[PDB]
Amino acid sequence: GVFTFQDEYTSTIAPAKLYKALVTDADIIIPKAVETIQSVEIVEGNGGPGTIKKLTFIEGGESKYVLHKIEAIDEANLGYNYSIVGGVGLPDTIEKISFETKLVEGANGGSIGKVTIKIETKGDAQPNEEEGKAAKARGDAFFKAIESYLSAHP
Ligand SMILES: O=C(Nc1ccccc1)Nc1ccccc1
Ligand SMILES: O=C(Nc1ccccc1)Nc1ccccc1
Ligand SMILES: O=C(Nc1ccccc1)Nc1ccccc1
Ligand SMILES: O=C(Nc1ccccc1)Nc1ccccc1
Ligand code: NA
Ligand code: NA
Repeated sequence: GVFTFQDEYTSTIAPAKLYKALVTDADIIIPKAVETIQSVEIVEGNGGPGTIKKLTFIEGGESKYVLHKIEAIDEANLGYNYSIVGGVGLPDTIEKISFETKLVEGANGGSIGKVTIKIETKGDAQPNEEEGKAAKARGDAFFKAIESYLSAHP
């Protein structure tokens, strides 16, 4: 069975610019903007659906990574769907996790990043409350880091 979550992230950057930083130019901007992320490798595909990116980052002294597979990409509508097909975002505890994301206009010309998360867990375990909280904080940090970078580097 499926566990579904909906979260919202806010940025002062305009949706079309954010989208371009986090999708179109992600493999350049993410590592430059986010001090905790060291690299983005494209391992498969051509930036469309099917594309797999490897993001490597630091957390707790540890170098970790995640594999991001692009599920759908609707640039016209500022949409981008992905799943974690490996690394540390797909632990032994999680069978499948995907994200459906949309960037929409927020307050004062900024953005709201709308994220729908679907999770399937291994065994009868529900998604880990603690790790969900940690993941939201990491998400916030990330979007904020992107925002600081793009505020200074338009
Ligand atoms: O790549 C990421 N996001 C994104 C957002 C909008 C459009 C396309 C992609 N996010 C990401 C967030 C945290 C860790 C790793 C990746
Ligand atoms: O924080 C996130 N923001 C975001 C960015 C672009 C488009 C939509 C949302 N996503 C996120 C979700 C889960 C884990 C990590 C990052
Ligand atoms: O575990 C979660 N996210 C994650 C994303 C990328 C890498 C590592 C972890 N999210 C989560 C979302 C809702 C409830 C609980 C957890
Ligand atoms: O880990 C962080 N971002 C990230 C990058 C790729 C995949 C998942 C998350 N940020 C971070 C935030 C606070 C403390 C440590 C790291
Ligand atoms: Na970096
Ligand atoms: Na389960």
